[PDB]
Amino acid sequence: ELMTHSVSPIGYIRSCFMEKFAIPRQPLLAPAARGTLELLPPFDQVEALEGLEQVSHVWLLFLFHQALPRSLGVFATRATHRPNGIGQSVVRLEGFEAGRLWLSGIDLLDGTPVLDIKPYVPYADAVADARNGIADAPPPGIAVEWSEQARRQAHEHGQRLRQPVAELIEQCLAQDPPEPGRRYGVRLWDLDVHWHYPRPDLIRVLDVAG
Amino acid sequence: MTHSVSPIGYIRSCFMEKFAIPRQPLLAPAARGTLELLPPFDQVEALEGLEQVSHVWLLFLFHQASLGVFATRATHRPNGIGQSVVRLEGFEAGRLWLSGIDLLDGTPVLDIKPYVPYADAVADARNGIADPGIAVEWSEQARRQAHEHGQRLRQPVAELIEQCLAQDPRQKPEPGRRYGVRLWDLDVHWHYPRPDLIRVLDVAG
Ligand SMILES: C[S@@+](CC[C@H](N)C(=O)[O-])C[C@H]1O[C@@H](n2cnc3c(N)ncnc32)[C@H](O)[C@@H]1O
Ligand SMILES: C[S@@+](CC[C@H](N)C(=O)[O-])C[C@H]1O[C@@H](n2cnc3c(N)ncnc32)[C@H](O)[C@@H]1O
Repeated sequence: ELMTHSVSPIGYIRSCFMEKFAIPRQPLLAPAARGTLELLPPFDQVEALEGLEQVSHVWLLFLFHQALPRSLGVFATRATHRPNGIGQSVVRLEGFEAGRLWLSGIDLLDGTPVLDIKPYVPYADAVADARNGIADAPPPGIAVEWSEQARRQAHEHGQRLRQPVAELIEQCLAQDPPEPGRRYGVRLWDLDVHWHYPRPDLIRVLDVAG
Repeated sequence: MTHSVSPIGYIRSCFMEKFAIPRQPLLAPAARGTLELLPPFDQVEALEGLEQVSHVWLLFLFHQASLGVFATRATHRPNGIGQSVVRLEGFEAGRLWLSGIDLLDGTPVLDIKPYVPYADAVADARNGIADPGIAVEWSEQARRQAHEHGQRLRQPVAELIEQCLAQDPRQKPEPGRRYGVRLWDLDVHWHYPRPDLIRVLDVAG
């Protein structure tokens, strides 16, 4: 209470993800998860980005605006409910324009306000001797197969959106999560994707529709 | 759109000034400090599970602050937020013991995040825009002074001095000029008897 500091977004995320549900736990292994960072008036000049052409990945500090709280403690986790509500993700930088970044392998909701962009520095950010017992390894993963209709539908909508719809669906579903006959759904881009569990360890994509 | 943040705690650090803070802090394990957490984050329940994590991220405020700013880790940046990974040596109720830090004394900490190797260590990452080592020798007096102040402070003064100097705290150093840095309540003095050798002259405080 004896110190308050005010932050304002430098830009907003426009993302493939419209819901928190099927957003990957290992985002950088979902490289088809694409999105853009639309930068705000004073940070939209190309000069604020000069040099990023030689950096592959960037950190984004952002606000968990849809995370609406100290058995693990909050500071031992990467949970979205935190005392100052700030997130941090490293995403691949595919390219950039004047007031726009093209991002890949994101774990960010659509409409995420971004407070900062930091270049990933391997000698400082990749700690080889780091060990995390609660982490250890990315999530296990599930096999994904396609109905013939869904494969064709993902291809059509992929050509329409100019997005790798099929790969994103496959990469998101290999995580996910129950019932064997139930079809589940997620909104990706402007699409509704439906799937089910023909076997406890196999997901089958049913249909992709706008 | 405005959002307000307040510190969860403040850093108590060995570094009182920006100069000679190592450019690779995690290779300076004697760069020690603590994070004193304020209430309601003083309760140990907020830290349960940290016993199995080696390193931690600290989001903090740069309270004492032709590449683009977003292409750098500069301390003068929009919203003024820093991000550092430090080794976690231990934790008690409202205190974290940190090692290999690059943070000024009195820095407000906004968040604590566990370092997750599979998510934070990008093996195929590449950074061209980002930016060696020098030999260090000691005068007998400075060796004795660093040890005495280390026992008084209960801090590894001699190791921190050597670890900071070994990264060449530096555009060219003059041969007759004395250079120095404040560490804790000490003023450490050295010079360059040769362009590839640092000699520690004195430790005072
Ligand atoms: C456990 S978090 C880790 C996020 C980030 N890598 C970090 O460590 O700060 C992963 C969840 O972030 C959530 N998320 C992403 N953007 C969000 C937002 N804008 N508001 C609330 N939650 C969000 C998604 O649901 C995603 O599954
Ligand atoms: C180039 S910065 C990077 C800091 C952080 N690892 C990051 O990437 O955001 C490292 C420098 O920050 C400065 N520094 C540390 N604490 C500071 C503070 N509290 N306010 C302003 N500068 C600080 C010192 O010059 C330190 O060597």
